[PDB]
Amino acid sequence: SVYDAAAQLTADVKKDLRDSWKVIGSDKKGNGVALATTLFADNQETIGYFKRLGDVSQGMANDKLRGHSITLMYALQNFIDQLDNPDDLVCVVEKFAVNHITRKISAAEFGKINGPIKKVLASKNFGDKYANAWAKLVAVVQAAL
Amino acid sequence: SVYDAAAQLTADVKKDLRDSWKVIGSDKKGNGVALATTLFADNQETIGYFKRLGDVSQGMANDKLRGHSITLMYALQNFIDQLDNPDDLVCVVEKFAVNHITRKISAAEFGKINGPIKKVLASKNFGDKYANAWAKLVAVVQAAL
Ligand code: HEM
Ligand code: HEM
Repeated sequence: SVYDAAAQLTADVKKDLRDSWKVIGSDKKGNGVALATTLFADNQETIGYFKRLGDVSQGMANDKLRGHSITLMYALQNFIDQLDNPDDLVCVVEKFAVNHITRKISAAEFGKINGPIKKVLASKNFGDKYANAWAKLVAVVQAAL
Repeated sequence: SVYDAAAQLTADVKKDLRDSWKVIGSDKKGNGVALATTLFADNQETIGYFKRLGDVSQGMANDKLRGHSITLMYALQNFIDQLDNPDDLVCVVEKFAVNHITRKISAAEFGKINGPIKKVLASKNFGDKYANAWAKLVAVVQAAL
């Protein structure tokens, strides 16, 4: 199933993911925080999962939130690095899903991250072409939830 | 405390961490698996915490072990990347400590990774000077457990 979702990651999709990540991943703290705060802004209900982070309205200045946002970017870094080897991509995605499954985060709930990603990409001038490529990567993760 | 331990990362310690990581981090899968397998071999008592991974002796052939090993290296990548900013290093270490605290991994238990790190470093011609620098970084995590 995850192997099948990974099949949608064509040469063109992997190329756009890599090119866009070259920029997005160059500032993990700034964009990581951008992603997290955008998620909470567009889907306030997702905040229910982050009680531990405390006052998320503080954004960047919130040490726990900042700590989570930076760390989040390294999971994406991991995924991008494994793109050329489906066997490694799959084992890394399934490993990643373990804790999110335990948190009872469904594929549908996880899919809510697509909006914030599209926005973060757009702030760096990466159009729909790139947003669609990223949604396909997220779909691989969704297949594991 | 974690804030006092982070202050122990002096100029040269950070430099040695970077120079050695430049090589060790070049092959996250190979070195990540070597690190994990060495831990289980030298400290079989720690295998109990990794029941979900299955037969850990299969090494590279064990998909779950390979997934965990690769992912492990990205946490180290994170720490190295935050060396410039103590505030970020700390929030990233505290974030990392959460799940390990939940598994009841004590500071003394975590410290068992020092052996495997020393050996992997040694396999790449990096001596005690470097093993000691890494022990200091590990001490930062131990302070948060
Ligand atoms: C592309 C999107 C995402 C990435 C790359 C990502 C990455 C991560 C990483 C690396 C961690 C730390 C390791 C762990 O505990 O699993 C984490 C923690 C967590 N994630 Fe995800 N995640 C994503 C989306 C989501 C979404 C959509 C939710 C829920 C609506 C979610 C909820 C959580 C929670 C609650 C934690 C624990 C936070 C804490 O207490 O520090 N994640 N995630
Ligand atoms: C250099 C040291 C280490 C690093 C960088 C590291 C890294 C990680 C990462 C990134 C994860 C995935 C996220 C999470 O679930 O928290 C993890 C999982 C885990 N770690 Fe650590 N860890 C280290 C040492 C240890 C040690 C020494 C133990 C215990 C003796 C330990 C026990 C665990 C366990 C049981 C898991 C879950 C494995 C699974 O079910 O997939 N870790 N660690």
